[PDB]
Amino acid sequence: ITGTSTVGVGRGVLGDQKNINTTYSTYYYLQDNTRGDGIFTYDAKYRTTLPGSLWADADNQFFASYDAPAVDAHYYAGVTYDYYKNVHNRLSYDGNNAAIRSSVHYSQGYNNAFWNGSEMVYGDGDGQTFIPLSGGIDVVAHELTHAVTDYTAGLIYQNESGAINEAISDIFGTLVEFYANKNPDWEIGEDVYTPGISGDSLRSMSDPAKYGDPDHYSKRYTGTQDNGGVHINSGIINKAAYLISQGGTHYGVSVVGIGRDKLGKIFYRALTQYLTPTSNFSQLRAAAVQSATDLYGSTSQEVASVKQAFDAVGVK
Amino acid sequence: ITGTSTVGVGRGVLGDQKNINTTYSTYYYLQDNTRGDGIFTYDAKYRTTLPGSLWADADNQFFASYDAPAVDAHYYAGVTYDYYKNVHNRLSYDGNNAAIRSSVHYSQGYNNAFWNGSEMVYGDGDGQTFIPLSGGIDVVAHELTHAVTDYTAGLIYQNESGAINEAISDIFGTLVEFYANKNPDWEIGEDVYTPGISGDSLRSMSDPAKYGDPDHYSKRYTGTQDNGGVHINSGIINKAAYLISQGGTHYGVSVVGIGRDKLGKIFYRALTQYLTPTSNFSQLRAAAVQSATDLYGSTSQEVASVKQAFDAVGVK
Ligand SMILES: [Ca+2]
Ligand SMILES: [Ca+2]
Ligand SMILES: [Ca+2]
Ligand SMILES: [Ca+2]
Ligand SMILES: [Ca+2]
Ligand SMILES: [Ca+2]
Ligand SMILES: [Ca+2]
Ligand SMILES: [Ca+2]
Ligand SMILES: [Zn+2]
Ligand SMILES: [Zn+2]
Repeated sequence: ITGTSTVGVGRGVLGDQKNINTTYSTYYYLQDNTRGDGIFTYDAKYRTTLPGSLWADADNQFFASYDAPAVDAHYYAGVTYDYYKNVHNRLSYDGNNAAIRSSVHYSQGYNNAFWNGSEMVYGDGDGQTFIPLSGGIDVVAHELTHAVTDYTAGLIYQNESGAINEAISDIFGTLVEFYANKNPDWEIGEDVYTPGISGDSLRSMSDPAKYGDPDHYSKRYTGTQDNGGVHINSGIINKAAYLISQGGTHYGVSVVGIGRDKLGKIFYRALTQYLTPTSNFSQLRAAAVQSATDLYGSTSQEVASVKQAFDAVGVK
Repeated sequence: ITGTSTVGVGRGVLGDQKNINTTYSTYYYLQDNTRGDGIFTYDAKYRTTLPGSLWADADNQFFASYDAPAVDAHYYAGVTYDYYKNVHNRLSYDGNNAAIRSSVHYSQGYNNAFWNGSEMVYGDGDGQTFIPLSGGIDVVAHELTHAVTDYTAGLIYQNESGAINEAISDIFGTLVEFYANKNPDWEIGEDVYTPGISGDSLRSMSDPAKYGDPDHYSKRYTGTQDNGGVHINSGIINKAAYLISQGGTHYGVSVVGIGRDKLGKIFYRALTQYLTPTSNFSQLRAAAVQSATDLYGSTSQEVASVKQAFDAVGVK
């Protein structure tokens, strides 16, 4: 819409109050004109037709419980855009300030959220397994990172390349959660998963086996479910990335951590310069080593820690 | 695009030559201005970003092997629009002549095709399990019927309502295949599935158990895979619809067939007037009986055959 840029206030899914960028033109819309070509949030009104209607509000205050998922989708797309711009100098997901669109209230009792190739879609959850999925900043950033991957490496969504695609989304989702300093951790989806159980999450990067996912290449899933294990086999790369960052000893192999910032620079470089649509785990290892070499020198500690981490999860 | 409407010629996936509606404006585009607000076909160029580029061609002749999937997506969306308009008086999927958009060459070796809530997406297959999926008119019509369902009943995509949603798509996909008189049958996907094996298909409506899907409510799948069995449990409704149309005796129960035309009028009415997002199989049976009653009278043979068919598959 064409209108005047302004700032409204609301409450997110977890009850926290935040300011959000809106646009006024008769109604106040969730349209943020301060980032790129804009961030737009739509109401899918419990249907599956997309994108739905651009979210319109009469008084620029979003404290209704129906508003909550929209406030967080809109705000956490802004935080994720800021992370990529400020940290990696990337303007939106295509590198050219493409508009970011999200729809909330998709379907009824839908326990998922996804990037569909053109926009973000968030279910409200069934209220038992999940609450509205845009309340999790790592979920929002995980999904928006699939848009980045689609425009750069183009990793296909199955077998080892799909597992890399999922891991890259977990890694950057977690780095955005640390960037916003929102009670950060190495788990995925813990703010919106099972409201009735404390302490769990959908997946763990620090210990993937907690939830039964593999933490070593010898335990990888080889069947056909889950598009050849894209959500399952991503545990192997998540654990490598946690070790590169944090260090540790894993199956016998000791890794010195180099921190989150360098982890993010190495993987971002590997993703935008060396990975291709059919890259497998062994070519991820080569790409990460080459990236760390480009950035820090072939005899750095950074290169040595990337090698040790992939050796620790059995990826040669 | 704005340009002059014209007609081009090409070859589809199976090698058949057909005329297609195009638009000229420097290049010839796959843009059909003769149906509703238009039918538009895009090239996703082996990526997953959608919709891709509107398909442009220099000389209005589409005989290259890269063109084939586009010719058939474009042409078979036109046939499906014509079926719904001519048979059911429905203008496009929203009933208001919404533009129909499709992208072909999505990803690499992708063995599927789907309606994503805003447009059709077709993989090229891996060449072993499938060939480009827009070569199957029942696949194209199956997916475009999810758009109709989304705008009318709004059946959620899981458990029994998702199974109904899938069956409704198989039924109408099959009726469009009979309307175009394209070697018609009651199987789904046989023109594009496994190029190396003759005679098989993805699913069968006349005998779902051929491929292991249930043909009776007592054999339904009750686990969590496939969103609670939406592609598996649709066999129960597919068999009922085949019996209503064709007649037969099934587990003890005899059904007099009333034909395809009445099958289509009954289910179309049930879908647009009585089903809701959470309808289950028993409420489908009530909706189909009420529809047949509205159309033919409570003491017709048509009402009696709908009851016998649902009784034959164990749905009360
Ligand atoms: Ca308000
Ligand atoms: Ca956290
Ligand atoms: Ca987290
Ligand atoms: Ca929990
Ligand atoms: Ca040509
Ligand atoms: Ca056929
Ligand atoms: Ca068929
Ligand atoms: Ca075959
Ligand atoms: Zn993902
Ligand atoms: Zn379907």
